[PDB]
Amino acid sequence: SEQYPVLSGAEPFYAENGPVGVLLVHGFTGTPHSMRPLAEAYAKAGYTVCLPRLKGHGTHYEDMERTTFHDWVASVEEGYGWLKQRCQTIFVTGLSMGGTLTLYLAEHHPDICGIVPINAAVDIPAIAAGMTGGGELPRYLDSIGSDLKNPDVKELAYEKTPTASLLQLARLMAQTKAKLDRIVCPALIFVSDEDHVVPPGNADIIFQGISSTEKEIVRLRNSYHVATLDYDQPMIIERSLEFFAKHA
Ligand SMILES: *[P@](=O)(CCCN=[N+]=[N-])OCCCCCCCCCCCCCC
Repeated sequence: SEQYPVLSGAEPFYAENGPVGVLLVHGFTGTPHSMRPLAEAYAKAGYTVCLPRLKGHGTHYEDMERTTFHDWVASVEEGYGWLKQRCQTIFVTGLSMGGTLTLYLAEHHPDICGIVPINAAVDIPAIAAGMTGGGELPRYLDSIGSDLKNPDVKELAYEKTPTASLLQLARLMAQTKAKLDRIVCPALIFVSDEDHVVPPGNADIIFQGISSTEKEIVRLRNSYHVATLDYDQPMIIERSLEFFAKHA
């Protein structure tokens, strides 16, 4: 029900190739742009890929305000279902809330062959901190600045963040965190040492909470939050390809 046009570079991306699929999920207020280089690299290597645009994302923040986390889940379920028609083995990877949605999916779908969450969020104390300051909360908050080490990169993201959406995110994370123990599939967890948006300790929470026997944390020493576009991008791609091949 978006009323604004999809921004250039924020379109969903599909590639139909082999019988192994990768679903790529972008983050909160973010767009497919943050995940596109990964998507193209995986498609080139012969994977069928689906990079959806989350409902209310990549248009305008007014559109986002109307959406709930169930809408964002539905956008990822559509992508999953699209892969399931073309693929017998499926991996899911995501940045930030895209990582949260990756964990969410694996909690609901045991058939998922492996997950690659990247700076995934299950606990962001800054949200409660902003809600408890005593002041009237604006309907729309000025968004946190783009967090990248590479100075020449610009994340495509909303300049304002609806308060309603932030509350929706907090609810999504709370449920996702609570059910981490349902995940048993292999997990490759990337975390930026210097993430100024999602506390790096989230990676430890996820690592300890999931029940997976095959799990690993890989630390990114040359990236901030938006690692998929940052200096460690080629290593993320290389390590993920290794992970997919090992489990495909
Ligand atoms: P990821 O999904 C990447 C999106 C880029 N960051 N943003 N936004 O991050 C998920 C969590 C969103 C950032 C959490 C910080 C929000 C803190 C604001 C709380 C309200 C304070 C205003 C008074």
